[PDB]
Amino acid sequence: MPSIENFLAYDFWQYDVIRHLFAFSTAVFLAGLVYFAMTARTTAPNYRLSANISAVVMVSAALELGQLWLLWNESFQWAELQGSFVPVAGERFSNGYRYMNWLIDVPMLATQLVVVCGFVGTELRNRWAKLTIAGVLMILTGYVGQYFEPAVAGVPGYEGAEQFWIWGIISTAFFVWMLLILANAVRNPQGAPSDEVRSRLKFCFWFLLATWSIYPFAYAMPLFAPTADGVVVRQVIYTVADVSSKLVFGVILSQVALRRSAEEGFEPARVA
Ligand SMILES: CCCCCCCCCCCCCCCCCCCC
Ligand SMILES: CCCCCCCCCCCCCCCCCCCC
Repeated sequence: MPSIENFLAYDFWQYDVIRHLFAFSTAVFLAGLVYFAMTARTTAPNYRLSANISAVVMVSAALELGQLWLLWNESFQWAELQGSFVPVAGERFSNGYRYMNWLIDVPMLATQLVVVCGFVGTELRNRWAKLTIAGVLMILTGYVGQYFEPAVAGVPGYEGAEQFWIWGIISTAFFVWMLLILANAVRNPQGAPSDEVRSRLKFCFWFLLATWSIYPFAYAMPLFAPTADGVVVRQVIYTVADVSSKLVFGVILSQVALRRSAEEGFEPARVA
């Protein structure tokens, strides 16, 4: 299961930029941990779970991008005569590795939105269950599709390009199911939210839809049969997706949770 990244040589700048993307992302998610810990204390008990879920996603994402940093360093070797980083035999890098921790990220990011919508008990657990089923199936089917991206990129000797489309389209169907669950949640918030909260919950849904939509775009980059430069672009695309979907979304959602907390008379949330 080699990703397109494995079949290319990288000049120092290309290799070093991608290395810094993984490292910077890891650092930013760890820093996010501090923000969510602090915000949790100023959030009403009934919405505090959302800040706690953001912390879980920060740790998941730090290990995700940390593994990519390690695999990137291990999978390529400096060739002095070429003045490039070249693929090491037996050591394979794949974006595919990031799919494992999506099994945490995807259901949790979706569920925390449902929490701030004000769903509790069975109503929350029914939605969490459906988002987890849809999310796991989305990721597992997507994983099968990306397995064949070399054939899609026209890497000599590689077949099964049709699998990329078959499983890609299956995954997209599961994505749409998650979006419809979440659309229903933000349209039907619990309690008596202000018009401002109603509007901000809808903003959070569309922000999730926008940032999540970057992942199928990154999945599709092998269609563009990229050079080392195209791979730099792809890993920048993933970095924008990761930081925006996990940390920026988390911060925006935490601020809606603070507003709901304040509206419901939680003093520490009003003071903040
Ligand atoms: C106002 C509240 C007090 C401030 C709390 C800020 C503390 C920082 C956040 C706590 C997280 C620490 C847990 C460490 C585990 C990190 C996992 C490492 C993954 C590589
Ligand atoms: C190449 C490095 C990329 C770093 C990640 C870039 C992060 C992009 C942030 C996009 C979203 C910005 C905030 C959106 C506006 C939210 C304001 C509150 C609601 C109006």
